[PDB]
Amino acid sequence: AAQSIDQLIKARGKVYFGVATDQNRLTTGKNAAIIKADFGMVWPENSMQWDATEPSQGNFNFAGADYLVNWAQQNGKLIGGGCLVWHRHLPSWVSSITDKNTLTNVMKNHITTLMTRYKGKIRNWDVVGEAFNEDGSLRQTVFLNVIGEDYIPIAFQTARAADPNAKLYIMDYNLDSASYPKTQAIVNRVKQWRAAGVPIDGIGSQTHLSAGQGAGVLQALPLLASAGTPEVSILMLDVAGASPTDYVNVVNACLNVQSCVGITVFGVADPDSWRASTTPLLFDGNFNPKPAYNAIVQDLQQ
Ligand SMILES: O=[N+]([O-])c1ccc2nn[nH]c2c1
Repeated sequence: AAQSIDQLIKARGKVYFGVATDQNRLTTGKNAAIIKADFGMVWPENSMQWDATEPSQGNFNFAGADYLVNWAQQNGKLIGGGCLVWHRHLPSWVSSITDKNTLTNVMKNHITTLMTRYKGKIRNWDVVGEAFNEDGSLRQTVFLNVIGEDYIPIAFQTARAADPNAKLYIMDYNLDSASYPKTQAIVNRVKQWRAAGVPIDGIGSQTHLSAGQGAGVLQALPLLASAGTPEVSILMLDVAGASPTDYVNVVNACLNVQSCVGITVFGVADPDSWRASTTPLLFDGNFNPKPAYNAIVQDLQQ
């Protein structure tokens, strides 16, 4: 039987090798079996996003998120949650809010309700996602436009109050190159926020790579770590082509960075990827471990 990359990465001092999933993955294919055997943390693919959890103001949908949380607890898995404040999965009703006080309270209520429901059960909460433009300026989302840049500090202070046990993360993508301005920009702003006591515990890099981009993460992840958060993480990892070299490079970036607590892949098997044509995950369409998985196993040998 294949070795567990979660157990192997733990044996090297890390916290987890995780995977995104949800109810209908756990009831189909071989996902439940693979997650039970080989992964140590689960994230909700969709079921904790805003459009899934608060489809109208103050009215929440927790059946799907509850299923995942329960399954994780039944199978001794750590749980990540998110994203609490993210423009991409925002219902239209949030986008129409124009009053600063209203959106602030709406955003706080969304954060507090989700985090309170799972209080003490969630290791990591991704509180703010994709807040940056590619040039490193702040993305002009409804939260920035209506609340202003204080929405990020407010989001994290609210999260800390709701569940002090959780590690609070900001996440973004295209943080994979140390020379890309987005990567330095998130570092700059997180240093500034943490100097102001904002409880940003982690930076999570949503790592969607093209073939050959794994090597650059060996420099970009330490740069993210230079922001001084207690933790950084690789999130939503997938790699077009799934070359062993790309994946092992990302893993060794994690191993190289003392503050990097672990890695989360963006699904179990290729056909369930949002870019399945690029066969970018660690298991194929027959749920067989791919060369990249075996290479991670060998790279993590002690
Ligand atoms: O690391 N992930 O795969 C993952 C999936 C969904 C999320 N929502 N917020 N953060 C997330 C991370």
